[PDB]
Amino acid sequence: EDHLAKELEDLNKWGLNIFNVAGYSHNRPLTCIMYAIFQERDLLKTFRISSDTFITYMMTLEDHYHSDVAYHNSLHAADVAQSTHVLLSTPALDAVFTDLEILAAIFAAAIHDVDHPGVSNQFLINTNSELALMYNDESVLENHHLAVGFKLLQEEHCDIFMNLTKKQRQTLRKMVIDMVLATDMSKHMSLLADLKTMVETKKVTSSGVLLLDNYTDRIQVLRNMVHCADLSNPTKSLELYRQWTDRIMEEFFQQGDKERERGMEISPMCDKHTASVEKSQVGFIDYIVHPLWETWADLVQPDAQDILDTLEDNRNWYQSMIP
Ligand SMILES: CCCc1nc(C)c2c(=O)nc(-c3cc(S(=O)(=O)N4CCN(CC)CC4)ccc3OCC)[nH]n12
Ligand SMILES: [Mg+2]
Ligand SMILES: [Zn+2]
Repeated sequence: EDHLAKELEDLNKWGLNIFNVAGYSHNRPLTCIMYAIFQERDLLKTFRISSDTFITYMMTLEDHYHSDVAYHNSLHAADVAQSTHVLLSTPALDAVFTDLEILAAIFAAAIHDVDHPGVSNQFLINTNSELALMYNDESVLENHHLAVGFKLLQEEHCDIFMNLTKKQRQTLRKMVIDMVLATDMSKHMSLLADLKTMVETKKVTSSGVLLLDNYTDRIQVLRNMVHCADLSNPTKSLELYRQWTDRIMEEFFQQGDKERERGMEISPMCDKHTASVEKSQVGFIDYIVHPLWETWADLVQPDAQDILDTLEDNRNWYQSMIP
């Protein structure tokens, strides 16, 4: 409708309000936003992806995100997808990626939490759940999001990559597995370290653009691009960030309550009777989100400064909410 088109004017912008597109699209923010991104970037025409097939697939994907999970639902997938879309347009990475690398990064963004049960890897491992027995305790959820994501391409009327060559499906697949497995938080300190090495030897050509020799370097930036996108919540406007914070904290406290009914040890932050939301956001930003984004800002100097300033204002806001 009208309100939806006005809200979509900010598609290429960090300030887009995905909460508002969710309301104007009959709660189909992922289908909605992915259709917009794919059209704007001409991915449908480029890869001969039928509009019909694409909607069918995105709708089914969207239905695999549980709407009863407070944070990890299709709204979150849509926010990560749209943030990734904005990140691929950083001036510093202009014309560096192939359309296939762009296709892969946004496709990964969309599936990266599909069928999330609302609990963490450590909870699934500690409760001997079926998926942890299946995946041998390694990146249990991430491996599953990928399995579910790719399993839905196995029906002609849903195969969005049908018209790619065999070579492009093989490459796109490698890239997506690699990007989604990189959203596993237990790999954060390893990724951030390799990204700080990427920055130290970073090269920028005469045109103000980064030089990525070959595939190893390009996929490194892409793994990090989607990792930051997945942790982009405290870098948005204080109004969006407070809503995201209330969601994630609802999920975490829900997990602590499950942990409590079983007699398991409750992690100091999922413990609703004690945990200070405010203090845990400030520790989240200081020890994890700011180091990641400060490093991303260095790689893309100066395109991510506005994002760093917002981060430091949101942290400062949250810090002022504790006596
Ligand atoms: C206090 C909530 C902090 C918070 N706010 C936001 C917006 C987010 C967010 O997007 N993602 C993360 C987030 C943070 C961690 S963690 O490293 O901080 N950590 C969680 C707590 N446990 C058990 C005690 C140890 C590991 C793990 C997973 C997370 O979700 C990302 C998929 N946390 N987060
Ligand atoms: Mg995840
Ligand atoms: Zn996520």
